[PDB]
Amino acid sequence: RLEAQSWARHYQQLAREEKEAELADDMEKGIPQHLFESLCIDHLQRHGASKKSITRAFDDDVEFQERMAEHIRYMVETIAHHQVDIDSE
Amino acid sequence: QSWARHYQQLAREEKEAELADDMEKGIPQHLFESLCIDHLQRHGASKKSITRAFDDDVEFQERMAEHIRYMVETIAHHQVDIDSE
Repeated sequence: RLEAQSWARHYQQLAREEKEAELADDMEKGIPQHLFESLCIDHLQRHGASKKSITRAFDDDVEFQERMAEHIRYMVETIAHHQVDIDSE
Repeated sequence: QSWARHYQQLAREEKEAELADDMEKGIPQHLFESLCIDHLQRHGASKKSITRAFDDDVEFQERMAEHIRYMVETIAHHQVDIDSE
């Protein structure tokens, strides 16, 4: 019994993650980087950032674009997590 | 190394850091939430899931603040360069 339940708990845990990972793949397409570039265009200029500085980071700087894509993923995986919890409630 | 160049370097670093500080206030988290609300409801993200993440998830908020900081420091870094023009 205690081995049959650890198994059931495992299965449910794994199905939850799959649901989440798949949910996170859908949402990720909802927030492409250009939205973040626009955000910076709309808000950082009045603070001293030229359009060029923003353009350099978003269109030219390679790491920035990667650390940016990486945070988007984290954001969507996280919101996916809470979306699942919500379904489970 | 000359004193002129040493200070120039030093000053540039402070300017860059004060620029980044100014930019951080130009991008509060609620702007990122709105963004999520305007583009994720269509991909399966409910208003409640976004809210939970932005208001109730401590780590989420902190990593959000971390990335935002990195964003402005990097953009500030490139702006100072451009100031060399």
